[PDB]
Amino acid sequence: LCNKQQQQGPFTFANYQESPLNVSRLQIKVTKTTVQDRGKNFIIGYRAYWRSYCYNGGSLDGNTGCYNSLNPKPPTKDELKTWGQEEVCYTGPEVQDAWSGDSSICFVDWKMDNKHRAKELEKRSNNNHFAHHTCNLSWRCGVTNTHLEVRLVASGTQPQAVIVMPNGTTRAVSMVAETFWTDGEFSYLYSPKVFGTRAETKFIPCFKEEKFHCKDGDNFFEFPSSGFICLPDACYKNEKQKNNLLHPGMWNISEKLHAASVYDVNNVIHSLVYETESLRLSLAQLDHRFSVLTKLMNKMVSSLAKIDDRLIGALLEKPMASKFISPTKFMVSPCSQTIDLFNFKTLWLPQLVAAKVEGVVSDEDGWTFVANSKQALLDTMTYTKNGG
Amino acid sequence: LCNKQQQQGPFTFANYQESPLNVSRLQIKVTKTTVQDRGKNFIIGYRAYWRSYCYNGGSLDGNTGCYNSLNPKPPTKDELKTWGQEEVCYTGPEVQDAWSGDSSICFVDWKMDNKHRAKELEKRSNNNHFAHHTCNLSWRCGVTNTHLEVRLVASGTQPQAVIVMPNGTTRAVSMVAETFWTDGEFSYLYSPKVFGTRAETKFIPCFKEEKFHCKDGDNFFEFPSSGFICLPDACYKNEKQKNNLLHPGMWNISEKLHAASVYDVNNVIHSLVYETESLRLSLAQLDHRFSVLTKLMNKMVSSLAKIDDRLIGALLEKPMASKFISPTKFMVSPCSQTIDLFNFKTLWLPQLVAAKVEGVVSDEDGWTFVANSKQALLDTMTYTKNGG
Amino acid sequence: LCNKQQQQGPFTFANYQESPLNVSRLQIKVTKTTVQDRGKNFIIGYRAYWRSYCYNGGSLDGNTGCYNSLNPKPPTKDELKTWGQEEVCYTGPEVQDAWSGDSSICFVDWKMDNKHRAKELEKRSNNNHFAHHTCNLSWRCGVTNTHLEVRLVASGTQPQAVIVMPNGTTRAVSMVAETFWTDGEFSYLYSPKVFGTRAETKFIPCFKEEKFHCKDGDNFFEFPSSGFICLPDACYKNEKQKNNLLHPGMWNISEKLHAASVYDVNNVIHSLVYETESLRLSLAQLDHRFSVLTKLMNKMVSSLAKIDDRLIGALLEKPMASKFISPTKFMVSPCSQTIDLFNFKTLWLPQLVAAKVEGVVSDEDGWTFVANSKQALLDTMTYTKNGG
Repeated sequence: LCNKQQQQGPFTFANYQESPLNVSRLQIKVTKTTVQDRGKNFIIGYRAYWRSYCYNGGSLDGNTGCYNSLNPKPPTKDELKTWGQEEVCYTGPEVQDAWSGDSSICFVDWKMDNKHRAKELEKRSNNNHFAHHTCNLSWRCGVTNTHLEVRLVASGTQPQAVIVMPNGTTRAVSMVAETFWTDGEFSYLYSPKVFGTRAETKFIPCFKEEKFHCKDGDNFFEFPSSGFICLPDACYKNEKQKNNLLHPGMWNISEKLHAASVYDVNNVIHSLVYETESLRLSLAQLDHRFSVLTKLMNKMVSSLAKIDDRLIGALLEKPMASKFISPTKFMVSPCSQTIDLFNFKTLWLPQLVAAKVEGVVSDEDGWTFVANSKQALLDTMTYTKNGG
Repeated sequence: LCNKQQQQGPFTFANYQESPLNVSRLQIKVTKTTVQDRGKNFIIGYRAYWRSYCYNGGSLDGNTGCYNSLNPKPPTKDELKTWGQEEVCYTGPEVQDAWSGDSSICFVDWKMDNKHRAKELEKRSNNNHFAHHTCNLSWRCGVTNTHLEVRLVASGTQPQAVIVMPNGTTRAVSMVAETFWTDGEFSYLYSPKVFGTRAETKFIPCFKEEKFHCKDGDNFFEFPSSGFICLPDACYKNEKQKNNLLHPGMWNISEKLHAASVYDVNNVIHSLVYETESLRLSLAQLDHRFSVLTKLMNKMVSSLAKIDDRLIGALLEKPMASKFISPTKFMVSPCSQTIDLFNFKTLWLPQLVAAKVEGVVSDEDGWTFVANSKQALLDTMTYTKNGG
Repeated sequence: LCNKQQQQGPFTFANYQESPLNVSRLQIKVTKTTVQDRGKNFIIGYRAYWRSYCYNGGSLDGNTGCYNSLNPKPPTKDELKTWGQEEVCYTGPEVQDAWSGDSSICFVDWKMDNKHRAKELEKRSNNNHFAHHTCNLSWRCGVTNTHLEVRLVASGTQPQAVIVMPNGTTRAVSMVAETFWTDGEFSYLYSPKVFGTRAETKFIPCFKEEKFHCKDGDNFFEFPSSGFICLPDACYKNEKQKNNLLHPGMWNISEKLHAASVYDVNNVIHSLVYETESLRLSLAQLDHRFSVLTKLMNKMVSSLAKIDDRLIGALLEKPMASKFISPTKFMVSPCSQTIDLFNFKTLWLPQLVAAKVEGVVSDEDGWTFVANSKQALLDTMTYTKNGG
């Protein structure tokens, strides 16, 4: 029994209100500029020669001694083309202990006609012919055919195609015909199928937070304030500021030259562990909420089924009628348009995601080849051999 | 009052249906092959000598000059074993300005008996003894005892234990006795406790998406079509295709030689930010759903408690009876088997995860030692000293 | 009709119970020690000279030959300060083919007065003056002003400010005045605004799992057992063990020198894919649960609205009364304190997170400068030029 006489309140039911949230999903319409060229479009070829022109006219003669020089002769454009096309380089003659008669061959304009797939020079000298000159001439050459990845910069507006050097220096790509240049021993030639830039109109997904966090394939980036940003491989310019001349957001060039430490990655692992625990808390709070609902719903059905003996059977989708022997225990015996009370929609699910990992510029085959060639030169110029 | 006369419909309640999803959890039974050898099992030892055999018989004599050579003498297997066991290397004699009488010591078969922990040669030459020979002989040697990590390849079926060189070249491990080899100045000896391969039968967890995304400890990988894949440290072969001879999925060798750029990692950070916002949306949609349910349940209880004054007391687990002074306000006064209406099961929770980070091959101590030794040689062969 | 006669049970409703979970959120009060110094506070400057003192007194004279040496003369503290302040280095004289009269200039105590922004030496020698000495003297020098990042170690208790060398060697920072040192050609001077260490009292968030997974800004780390750990940039010491002298948790020094491979990063990608699928399962299980609730609630309302024709109108917040023409179809006609049945609280949401990525020590500008300077020396000492 209870005490209907006197009451307390009046009361109301407290509703639960979700916390507002400013993250949305956007399909941002951008112009995405690309400089993609696939295949082997880059040819690097070096060639130099060691010269040792000596004269032995006795210790009294002021001209007694050697004249040595590492002279670089990088191949011409046409030379580099046929080199790569044949994957062999052409050089002059290997001269060893050519004295007075044959000593003049140190200066001939040799008209390179000696073919090699790979050829490393030898640092040999000789001055053991009295009152006579002695000439030694060693040659080095190599060629490679690789795939060069061209990046994008701004220097203002209107992004520009650019080759990045391992040291950080940029070399703009010729947009007319076959950018070719020369540096010391080496000559570089780049020849893509089509010149200039390419761009498409496309919608990239984003999460609006003031802050835009976007993805485009394997590229993941923060979209800036004024809707214009350049990544290494691509530039994204949001129309609505299509007709506006803006300096885009610029990626850092050191981010592609300088590698990441193991600690930096472990730092990313610990940040992921933190968000994985974070999410486990939220999932636990939601699982507790379902527990509370299941307990409230068991109590509620236990009350309504007392009036509607056809209820529990409907909840179990079995024909049966309910008979309570206790306020908590019961017994079971045998037997157009719609209305949406919930307005629930398909649950958004985080889609799978895998970032792009391309490495550092120095590890590229083209720059690897140059670095090894220069390392081979340092290895062979360690000491002089006697061409006697 | 209302207008019972005329109606509209008939209506039905719209149920909410979850979107079907093809991700499941699998416990895939695989044969996992391992080549793990723990401890210091690798010994690298270099030894070479600088020789400068000169003769000064005046500028008229054709034999006047030096004969110099950097000759490599890598230690034998037994030499390398005792070197590492004592962490000291043995070399020949340090010869300085030994002329005509003692000049013959440039060729003796020195029978290395000079012990050093570390010894770097000196590039000294001398030809200032007339009508006489002069001999200079400098020696270099070093030894290291490290732990070598052996990887796995295919070359077909039946994965094979392999040592990877920094340049990308593979050297198969001898599965009989103590793989040993020699390259220039250096000799390498590897000696594990047990030979061949090891494998166990074990169940790796996976998420079936056509696509299998699996984890095995700190290893995380995509399981291929035909259930056979080789990682650097291990190979996983699914039985059911245990008795089938297949080429496994092969990891790329450049992925372990070439480091990742800082940009690649920031790219991973932005991809994680995207999925973190993604998940925050889904969590927000679920929190809104609970709000809707709490509002629908407050309305429902407000209706049932009008009939069952014992309800609200049961929902609050307090003995009390309800008395409504308004369709929304009320007053409160004092006072075997089971049936599962929900069929809810324990909520799956994403378990913690931390990837393995091992670094690049060049950073290994063994290859670091070789690289520094070769760098020390380039530093000392810069110019000649006068052993006068 | 049904069969009230005989029953079965008695039954009870099965409640759903959440699985207990030991993850919590902690606001751990720590003392965080910092050594942060912003701006250009580091000056590296090298200087050496090539000397070639030769005498040509004929092949009979025992003194005939050259005396060559690469001698390092690193600048003093005051020299380095004015060098960096002017970004130019001072050296001695460039001497070329100075013979007997002027040959004595190879030893003068030159009192460096030749200014250069950048100056690389030349390896030229000459011995073609009979009965006379010949002197050649080439100079090299460079200076840089960079920002040095100082790390933290333990060596026991009481963390210490430390500069890390690319080879792994540590150099403690002088906490009195302007740590300066010298190594071969190079001299290093570091001059921060304030000396010693800095620390603040602050609360870092953590997830308690035995295991503590914490975050502090862009730093993410596992908090150890005894509440004391040192990262490269900072040390965190939990009070409650403020007055206790403990060895902190020490980061590995190789983690900041050795880069991460592309494979290590792809491994992190696959681990993220695994947890992204993992979370998609849990989100799917929760979405199925809401489906079940929506079906149970549609059945329940369909039963209660039979008694309370004002219910469905309240659930739709529209004034209307319900009239059922079928146990599933109906027709619609026109028309202080609170009580919390749920005790639901604001849903915790995983906040955004971006790790810090700083790179490797070798890629620092200061050590990059030293490495390039030493590489330039190896490039110019390749062969001798004739200063005739």
